[PDB]
Amino acid sequence: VEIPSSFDSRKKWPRCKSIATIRDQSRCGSCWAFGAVEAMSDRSCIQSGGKQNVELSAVDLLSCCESCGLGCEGGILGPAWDYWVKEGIVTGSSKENHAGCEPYPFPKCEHHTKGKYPPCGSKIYKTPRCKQTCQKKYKTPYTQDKHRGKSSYNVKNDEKAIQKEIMKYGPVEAGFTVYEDFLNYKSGIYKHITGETLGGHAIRIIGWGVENKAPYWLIANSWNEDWGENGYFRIVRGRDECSIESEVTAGRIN
Ligand SMILES: *[C@H](CS(=O)(=O)c1ccccc1)[C@H](CCc1ccccc1)NC(=O)[C@H](Cc1ccccc1)NC(=O)N1CCN(C)CC1
Repeated sequence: VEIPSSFDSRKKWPRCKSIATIRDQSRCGSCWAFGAVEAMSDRSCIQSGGKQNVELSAVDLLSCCESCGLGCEGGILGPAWDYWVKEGIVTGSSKENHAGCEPYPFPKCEHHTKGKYPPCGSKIYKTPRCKQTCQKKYKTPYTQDKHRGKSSYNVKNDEKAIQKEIMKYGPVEAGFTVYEDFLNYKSGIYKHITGETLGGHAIRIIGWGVENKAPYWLIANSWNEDWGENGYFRIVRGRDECSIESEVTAGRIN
């Protein structure tokens, strides 16, 4: 009937391989776009009963959405999802996977931690141009590869509402405020104690649990599988921690 004390989208739809996928946005501020295309890829898979097994292109949205902000310099969550509805997004994997219509052009790197990939550093790339043509060897026309949703919406700033929204329809995108101490997160349930504000980050909430009495959101970051708890992090649920319950945005394919 109700909300379980714990839930994990990977556990309900494990056929949907995108749910368990951790991406890397590279030396680019495209978080806004990733949490969008990630939740959408999850939700297309979930909502069509499995028939929509696709990986949507972060670069299609990052570069072609004209009302979504500043590209590699930062974006708006609501319009991103609106772009998905009116205009749609083509397929595109990552750089080192080379798949789909418009795959990501930037290589994987380490975000505030030592790993396998070369360190990201602090340079930011210019927002790619809007292509409108697929990569040479993917033959489906750009305009035909567009996958659209039927609706976009903000979810209410409401713990229980966010929970039902995830369970019934899939992961949601959400923004939160980054304070300096987040850049030192390694594991555990994150809460802002110390540090100045640096900006906002958009991520994908996949579930929630409770670790000995302590409630949390399970969140997929997009700084590759090396950062945090194998890509994922956890943050205090229930108290609008860093406004994590304020900027929740999603939509549906039908
Ligand atoms: C992503 C956050 S990030 O992954 O932590 C990141 C990546 C790279 C560098 C720094 C941080 C982007 C970062 C934006 C940015 C780029 C370059 C220098 C500094 C910052 N953040 C966003 O895209 C956020 C998304 C967001 C919106 C609302 C609430 C919470 C998160 N949006 C954003 O920064 N802007 C500013 C530009 N604009 C027109 C509105 C959206």
